[PDB]
Amino acid sequence: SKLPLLTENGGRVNRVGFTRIAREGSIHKFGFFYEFTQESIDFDSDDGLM
Amino acid sequence: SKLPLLTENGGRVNRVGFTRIAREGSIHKFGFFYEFTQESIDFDSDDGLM
Repeated sequence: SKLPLLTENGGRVNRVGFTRIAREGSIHKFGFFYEFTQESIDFDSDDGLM
Repeated sequence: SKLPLLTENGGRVNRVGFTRIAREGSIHKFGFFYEFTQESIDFDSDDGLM
């Protein structure tokens, strides 16, 4: 039913159009830490704990 | 739920810790013996019993 058919003498019969689509992404930040005291590393039995 | 996330100013946000474990083992002592006489060696049928 929807085939583009052209007459012997044709003008302005079939037109087409186009579109475009956009996509996106984002960024985030993470982190964590830990704490200690000098006495802990100084009096500990195991050297090289850090 | 428990992911570490950061804002621009991150103060005292995520903290962690650590642990260690110890193992052990010991030793023991075993032994047994036997005894004989001189006649049992001198008068026996075959030499090389020892």
